[PDB]
Amino acid sequence: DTMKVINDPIHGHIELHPLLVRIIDTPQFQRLRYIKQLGGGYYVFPGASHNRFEHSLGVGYLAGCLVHALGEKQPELQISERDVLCVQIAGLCRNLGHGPFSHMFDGRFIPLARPEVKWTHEQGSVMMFEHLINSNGIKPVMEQYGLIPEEDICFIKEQIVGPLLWPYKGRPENKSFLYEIVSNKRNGIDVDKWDYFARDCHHLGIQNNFDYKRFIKFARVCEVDNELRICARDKEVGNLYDMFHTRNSLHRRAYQHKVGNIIDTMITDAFLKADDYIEITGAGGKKYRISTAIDDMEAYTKLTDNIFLEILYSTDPKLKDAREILKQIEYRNLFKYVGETQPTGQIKIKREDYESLPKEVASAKPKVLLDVKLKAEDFIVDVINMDYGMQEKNPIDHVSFYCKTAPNRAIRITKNQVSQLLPEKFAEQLIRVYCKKVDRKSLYAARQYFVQWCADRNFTKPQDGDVIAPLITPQKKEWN
Amino acid sequence: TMKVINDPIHGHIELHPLLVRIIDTPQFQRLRYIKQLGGGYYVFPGASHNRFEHSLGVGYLAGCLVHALGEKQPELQISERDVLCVQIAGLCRNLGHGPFSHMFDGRFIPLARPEVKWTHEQGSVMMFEHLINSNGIKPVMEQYGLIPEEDICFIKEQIVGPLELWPYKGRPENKSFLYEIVSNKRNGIDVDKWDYFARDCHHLGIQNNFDYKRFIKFARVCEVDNELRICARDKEVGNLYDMFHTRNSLHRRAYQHKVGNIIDTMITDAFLKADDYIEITGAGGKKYRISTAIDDMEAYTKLTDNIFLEILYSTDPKLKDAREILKQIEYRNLFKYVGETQPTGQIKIKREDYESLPKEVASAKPKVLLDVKLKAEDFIVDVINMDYGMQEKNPIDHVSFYCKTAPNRAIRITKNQVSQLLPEKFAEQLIRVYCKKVDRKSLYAARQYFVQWCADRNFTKPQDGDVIAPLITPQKKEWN
Amino acid sequence: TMKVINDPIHGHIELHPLLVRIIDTPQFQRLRYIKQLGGGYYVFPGASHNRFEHSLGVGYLAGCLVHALGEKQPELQISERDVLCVQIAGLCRNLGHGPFSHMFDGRFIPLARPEVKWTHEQGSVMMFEHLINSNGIKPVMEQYGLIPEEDICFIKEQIVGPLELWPYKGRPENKSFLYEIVSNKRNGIDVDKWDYFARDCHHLGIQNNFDYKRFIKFARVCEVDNELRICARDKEVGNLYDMFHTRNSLHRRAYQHKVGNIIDTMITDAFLKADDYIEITGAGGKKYRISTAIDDMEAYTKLTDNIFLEILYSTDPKLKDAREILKQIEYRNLFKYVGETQPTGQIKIKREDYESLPKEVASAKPKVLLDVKLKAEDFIVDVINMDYGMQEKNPIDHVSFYCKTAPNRAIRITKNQVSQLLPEKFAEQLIRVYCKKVDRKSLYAARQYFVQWCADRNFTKPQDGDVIAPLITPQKKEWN
Amino acid sequence: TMKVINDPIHGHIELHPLLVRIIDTPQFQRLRYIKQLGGGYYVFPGASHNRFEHSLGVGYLAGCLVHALGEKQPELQISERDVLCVQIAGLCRNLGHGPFSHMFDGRFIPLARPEVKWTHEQGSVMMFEHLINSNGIKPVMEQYGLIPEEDICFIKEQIVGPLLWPYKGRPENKSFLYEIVSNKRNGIDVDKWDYFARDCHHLGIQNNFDYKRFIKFARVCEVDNELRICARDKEVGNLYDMFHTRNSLHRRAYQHKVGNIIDTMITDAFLKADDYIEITGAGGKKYRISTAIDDMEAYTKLTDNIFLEILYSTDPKLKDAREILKQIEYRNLFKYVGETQPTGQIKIKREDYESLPKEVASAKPKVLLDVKLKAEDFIVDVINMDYGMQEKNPIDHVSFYCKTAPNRAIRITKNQVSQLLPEKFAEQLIRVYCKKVDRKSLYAARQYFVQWCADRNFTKPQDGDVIAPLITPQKKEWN
Ligand SMILES: Nc1ncnc2c1ncn2[C@H]1C[C@H](O)[C@@H](COP(=O)(O)OP(=O)(O)OP(=O)(O)O)O1
Ligand SMILES: Nc1ncnc2c1ncn2[C@H]1C[C@H](O)[C@@H](COP(=O)(O)OP(=O)(O)OP(=O)(O)O)O1
Ligand SMILES: Nc1ncnc2c1ncn2[C@H]1C[C@H](O)[C@@H](COP(=O)(O)OP(=O)(O)OP(=O)(O)O)O1
Ligand SMILES: Nc1ncnc2c1ncn2[C@H]1C[C@H](O)[C@@H](COP(=O)(O)OP(=O)(O)OP(=O)(O)O)O1
Ligand SMILES: [Mg+2]
Ligand SMILES: [Mg+2]
Ligand SMILES: [Mg+2]
Ligand SMILES: [Mg+2]
Ligand SMILES: [Mg+2]
Ligand SMILES: [Mg+2]
Ligand SMILES: [Mg+2]
Ligand SMILES: [Mg+2]
Repeated sequence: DTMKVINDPIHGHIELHPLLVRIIDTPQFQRLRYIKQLGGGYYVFPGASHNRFEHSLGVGYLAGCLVHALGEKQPELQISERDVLCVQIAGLCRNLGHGPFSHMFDGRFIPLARPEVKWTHEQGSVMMFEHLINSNGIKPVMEQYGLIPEEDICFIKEQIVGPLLWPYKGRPENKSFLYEIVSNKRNGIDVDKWDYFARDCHHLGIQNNFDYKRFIKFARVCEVDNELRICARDKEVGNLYDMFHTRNSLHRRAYQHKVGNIIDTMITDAFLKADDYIEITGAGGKKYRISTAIDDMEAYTKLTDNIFLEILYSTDPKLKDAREILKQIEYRNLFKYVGETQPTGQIKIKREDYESLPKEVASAKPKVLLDVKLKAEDFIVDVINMDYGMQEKNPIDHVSFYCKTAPNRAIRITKNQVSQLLPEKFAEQLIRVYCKKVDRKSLYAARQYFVQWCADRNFTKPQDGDVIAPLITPQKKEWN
Repeated sequence: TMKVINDPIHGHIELHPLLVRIIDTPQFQRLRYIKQLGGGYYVFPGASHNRFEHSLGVGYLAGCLVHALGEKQPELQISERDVLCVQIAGLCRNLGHGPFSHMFDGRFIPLARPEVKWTHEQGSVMMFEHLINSNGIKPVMEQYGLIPEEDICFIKEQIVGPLELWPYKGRPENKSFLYEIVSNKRNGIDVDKWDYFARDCHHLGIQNNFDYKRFIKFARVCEVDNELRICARDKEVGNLYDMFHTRNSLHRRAYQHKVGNIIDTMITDAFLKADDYIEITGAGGKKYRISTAIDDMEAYTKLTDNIFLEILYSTDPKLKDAREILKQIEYRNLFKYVGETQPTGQIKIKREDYESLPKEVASAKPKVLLDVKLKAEDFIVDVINMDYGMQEKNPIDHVSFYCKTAPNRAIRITKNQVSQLLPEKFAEQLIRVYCKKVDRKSLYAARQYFVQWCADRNFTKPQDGDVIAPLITPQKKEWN
Repeated sequence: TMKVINDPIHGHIELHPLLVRIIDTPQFQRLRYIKQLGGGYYVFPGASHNRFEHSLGVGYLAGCLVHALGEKQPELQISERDVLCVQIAGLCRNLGHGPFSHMFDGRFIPLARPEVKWTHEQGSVMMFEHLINSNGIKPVMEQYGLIPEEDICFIKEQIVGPLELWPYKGRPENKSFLYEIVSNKRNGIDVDKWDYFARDCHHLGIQNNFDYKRFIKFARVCEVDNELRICARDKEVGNLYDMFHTRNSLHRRAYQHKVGNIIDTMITDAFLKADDYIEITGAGGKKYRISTAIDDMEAYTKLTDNIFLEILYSTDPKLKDAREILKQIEYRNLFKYVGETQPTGQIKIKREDYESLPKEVASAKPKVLLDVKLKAEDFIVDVINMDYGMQEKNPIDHVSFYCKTAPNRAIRITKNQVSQLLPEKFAEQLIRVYCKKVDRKSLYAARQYFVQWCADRNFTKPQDGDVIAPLITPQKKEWN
Repeated sequence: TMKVINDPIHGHIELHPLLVRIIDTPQFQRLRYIKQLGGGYYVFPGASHNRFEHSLGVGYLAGCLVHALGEKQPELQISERDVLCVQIAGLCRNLGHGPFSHMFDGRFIPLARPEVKWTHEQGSVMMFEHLINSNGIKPVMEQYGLIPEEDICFIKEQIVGPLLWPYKGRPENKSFLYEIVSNKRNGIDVDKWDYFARDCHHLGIQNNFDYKRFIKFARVCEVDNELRICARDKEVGNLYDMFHTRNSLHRRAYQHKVGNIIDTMITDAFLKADDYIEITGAGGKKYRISTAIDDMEAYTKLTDNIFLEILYSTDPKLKDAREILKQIEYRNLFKYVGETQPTGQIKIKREDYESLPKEVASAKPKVLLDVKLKAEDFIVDVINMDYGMQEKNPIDHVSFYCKTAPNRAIRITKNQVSQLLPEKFAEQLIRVYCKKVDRKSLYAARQYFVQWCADRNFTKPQDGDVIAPLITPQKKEWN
């Protein structure tokens, strides 16, 4: 019981308080070693071997950096050792709830497998955190270091999932600023983003444009509407627009890579086919399924990327169909990308419409001679919502700033006070279409249906529309 | 045969012996004493880099791209001759730069020689001709299979464009693509940008988002309007918008830094006050001034950053006024920043309005108690044009693309086929105002004149407007 | 045809379609599930990288070196065929690694199957043959002008050396230089090292000063003894001694980290306790154990790090003992490090005496009051051989060099032609001792036994000797 | 209060307003015009960096180390006052460097003013006193709680050493503070750490040494009744590695054969100019390049600018100096012949340097020579390579602690670490150059040189057998 040191390639030598080490050295936390950060992105970017474990250490470290820096600069905030430790634990623990292949699991699998339940990694982290604390005798160790478990566990959980009028019980409103560090529900400017920017870039072979250390140096707490909040320096506003630009760039190049996504979808399909057969032991020896392991934390503890290899290496003929899809991934016999488009005008596609979309593509009537005829089931249509983290809103409208001539006066800055070269909108949708039949003739046909469907619905012209469907794109005067 | 040089940006670069002969002349070696970023070194202490090393990198990258095109498409008939002419142009396109780079071609020469129409481009061509004739390079070109008459023309055209329908004499339309490498007048996507992105970032301590090696891998030559041009791969379009975003971002953080610009302005003032008295010896022992050194290339060869120190260290009382300004830079008693604004609507401020602007700030009538009155000589107004390299135009409208299914077929891609989160405009103006009088009470007045002038002219609200002038900002209804 | 891959170490790497076909097989894709550094990930959290991405890098760098030699020396007659077989050997020399890489050939197989001698080199050859036969690669080789019979032999010889005076049948002596690229049996200077230096360091958070791109630039083929060999430039000799210094440094800081090794040892113990019960299905349905999967390549294909989690997640009481050891790794209840020593003088410690060493440490008779007496099986004693890759020999004595005045003339350089600051010896042994009993009193005893044992055997004084055993170290005159 | 500066090596550094006042002076700003690596820029084009930014980094890292020690061990009672004095020493210990850094006090001043002993450290002290007196810094020091009598003394002692317990600035219970900026006990200081990282960044060679790890592990313990900085025991390998890397950087970059010859050519030009250039000092007096060190107002104006004052001049009195500088621009350099070392314990002394070109021209190689060379055509450069403490092992002068008892200092010896370490910590390199550059002269030069190595029992040059096949068979060891 003194400070352990860990060497991390992103942050250097990180110091961990022994309470943190006790939390880290549990089956619940160490599980994160076996969950890839970027899921199926490893199958496109071979550097992306990193797991949630190391990401969590970095978020914990950075949470500590920010809280320590605010305390040194402004002792009048009364930040205690207790606060520091509570913010670091929340930083460490806000990835506990991720499942096999990270966003594959909460984004694709659980929505199809358990459409009735409303599941997020955030709730999962909270439940997994409760399990971690109770199973490993952490409450007495918290007490030992001057934490008060009733108040402080509440504080930690609220930092992860939000409130369970001043809505929080873990801290009063004079400590309001502390809720902005780990998971910032006001504007999304938090230390979780900063670690993944730096870490994902290191591994992906794409370079990070955002300087989080500069941001920490310029950060200050100021009063805004009778709450103490974190404020940025006025002239740093362009770097914040840039922060969100970079997040969107990373989603475009890497996290929504067309093949990475289809790999995630194939794994999802294999897990759906395996769900009847794979049994995971939870508490009291109760058996759970890949889809039901989220209902018992002892079972969820054992639910990791290992599932993929259990399926791949099985010999049970009940798992043949799941196994074959995973085998298609090994041979690179993947579902084929047909193309990408977007909606035009006001037109937004609704979450209830998603399931009907493969039918709409197979129903198009392209005027081209076709060998094969494809049906609904041969098409995947993937609808991706790209934004600045606040649906249609500009997150910088929800940031408070200060000027050097009056460092304790909060101000607001509007988009027109910064630049005319910024985005005029902050959300859009991407529609990717894939074909499950992979031969040259199926692929040719799939492209004709696709381009015709874009034309019927007045979506944007695919970039290669004139090459893949030269017979189709001249019908459309809106495209020349 | 080949020399090897170690560059921290590019690694071990190979140089042909003809390039070595060009490099080892006084005309090229001059570039060692010209800082890339001028007054930026006085704000970013890592920015010690000079034009010399940037030039080596531009030459190297020019060679990389031309070699890559030839290896992949032998049918283009790219010869060793072509390769060497492209590298020579890349090496020598910075020969024309003057003391503190953009300070000289951007502030000093406009103010000292408004009647001449001078660019660093024209200077590079003149300095290249002088380099060749002064050092016996034509026989060395012949040695390695160049034809000086054709090839010198080709090199100059790559630097400055046509010297005068196919407008170029150095190479025919079937080598059109060679003119897009070093200095791309079609859309500004060239190897010169790529080197300064990477090099400036290494030195500034800001990180580069753009990957030029990826670009080179995906580049191809295709037919467009009876010309063989360089085409990018369709789905690389996003990286191209990102390239220009990064150029703009670097101008905002570093190259147009408010203090870096004012330091450039103070140095320009000192150079104007010294221009009568400093002598630079050129051809046949005739003497030139800082402002006339551009008329003789032997004199220009000796016109470097050293001028700054020749003035600072002088004891001549005729240079007292010039020397005092440089002394104020060393003590950091600089002209003081008042604020930044932008125009609204269709209003674009022209080059011939610039002189009248300090006049208009002085003539504002702010209704407050002012303990002083300042006049127009006390104000600097700096007008900065920020764009994507093509005035109001979208340079990606001037890029040709190819699709994977037909790599020989060129296509175009529109802004709406890419994303709705892109800029709606591609040009804007920033206005910065500084005060030459620095005392407590002058600055308070200066702020009031400024904010009132912004309100008078319907310019945007300064970001700190409400703090620097609490009494001036309610009188303007267009600000809420 | 040409596929592009983005690797954080090398950038954008181009793969020929034959290489893609080899890569897209279960035998190659298996390498995604084998950590490069094994248990080093449990100490250095950035070391999540797997053998797969290392393999791509070795293949890429093999191509770099063979291409650079062809461009510079056309007279060598290096064919497209040769380039491909060198790249293939580079890609496939990691196929034979097993779970946790060096844990498996270095600790597990020796203890489980002591009679047979197995290496990852032999494994790669066997797994490569299996890859080719299982996936129809011989016809695809013919398609791109390889001659399967000759070229498969060439590839295998590059990986394991001669198969059975010029000993190679895959290529004649006029192409001997091709055997020094992937796996250099003469001196160990090869591209495999170059990739792992750069890659391991990226992930570990330790920086390496070896420049392989410089080495490749200076490399030439010359005649030595009726054989064409690769020669280095004379003045690059210092960088080669530095290369081996860096390898030794990496073994000291990371690859032989005292805790990383003990975690490797605990995993080995868990695998031995599980070996009777875990079953892997091989050819025609025959069943193998972890220890015997090396006898059938269909079984070996499915032998990866996943074995760790099958054991950890099991509920069978037959696996209780194996599972409990892995559980102790999760809770960080590791066998505890006691200290490090080395032999004095001539004293080598033999392959046979390893088993006796735990017995010896429990036999020492420290004159100290001890609350407990430890037995032999409570001690682990680890002997590490640290060298420059050729046991007692100086590998630079086996490097050929060339000089600037006569680039065709190979020469030798001796240690005294370089520096007096170099190592006088090139091999040494480290001895680490660990205690399986971890409470305060057993540990305190373990330190007395160990320090007394070091004194007994005239080994070096542990660095902490005077602190951990103050009553013991005055009995030895030589320690002062 | 605090200014922020962005440095590509250390990131965003915070500077106290007293440090800003010291920085914003002609004496400090002068460092912008002095290249860190002098003539190394003429070989490594990324090495454009100046002494200015290095100084900022040293000041920053001095602050890092002193702060880390204060946080971890409050009982040491390190004050805001101490921190500020350590940072000032760090910022100011490069003030005394002259044009082209080590060219000036390593080659020019020894040849131009052999009668005197001048070091960069002495210059730093003098330039610091000048900076303080000329810019009203004493009242500003007092404003921030410093006491100039003690504190100016403390700062100077940190830079040059002391001017029984030999220091007046601070007592023995703050002994450890003298180990931060310029460590005279073993050379493990923050000045090294900044130049490792910064030089590597610019040179395009990668840094092997982790200073942040060292700082996290460092502790203050009692050693012989002083409180000293101690390293953690098992990090001793990283310390041997630190000095190995310093040696590596000297071999690849700082003693590069062409960089040194360019330094030597610039020195020759500065000698040929020394009678004719005026530098105006205090009172109006005129000083020379060689005498500017005697007046700090004059030295303030002595920078790399001198190189271009010479190159651009038209005075016929500067013709000889100017022509040498011109030959550097055209790359018509003195040419490298070869490298050798002494043997046994031949140790070549500074008193014998002048004799060496004469010895090479006197060698009588048994070979037919179309041309003959004499002393004036040869340059002989002798480089002392060591671990910073001539013959000694600096790690024998480092104190360590163990994890089991962190307050207990101990010693560690070379055999407690590794058998693979250097078994000698100093050596000499001898490089020979020829001033005449045509094909026949170079052929001659190589015969003289190889014969000279043979005559003196120096090591066989690496290329000996190619450049001189007729000379190497005579010698008995070399075959
Ligand atoms: N020489 C080194 N350079 C860089 N990182 C290192 C080095 N040695 C170890 N590390 C890494 C591995 C870990 O992530 C981290 C801490 O390791 P280390 O100090 O070896 O701790 P430890 O817990 O094994 O030792 P102890 O408990 O004896 O202090 O630093
Ligand atoms: N060991 C090294 N590692 C990295 N860079 C180096 C090293 N040695 C020198 N350099 C740099 C300095 C130059 O930019 C470039 C060429 O240096 P070098 O190869 O020493 O050429 P040189 O011209 O002095 O030798 P020569 O003419 O004998 O071939 O590499
Ligand atoms: N914008 C980008 N910047 C950097 N790396 C990228 C980017 N996009 C993709 N990558 C990486 C992922 C892969 O490892 C490699 C090749 O990806 P990419 O060009 O997307 O191939 P792809 O196979 O999906 O396209 P296609 O088959 O359509 O040519 O580059
Ligand atoms: N956006 C940025 N990213 C990285 N570095 C920056 C950026 N902007 C400025 N820098 C550099 C330049 C300087 O080294 C340092 C401080 O610059 P900056 O904060 O602009 O200071 P300033 O002194 O001009 O502002 P002020 O006095 O208004 O606080 O950071
Ligand atoms: Mg430990
Ligand atoms: Mg978030
Ligand atoms: Mg050379
Ligand atoms: Mg341009
Ligand atoms: Mg593809
Ligand atoms: Mg090997
Ligand atoms: Mg400022
Ligand atoms: Mg020193």
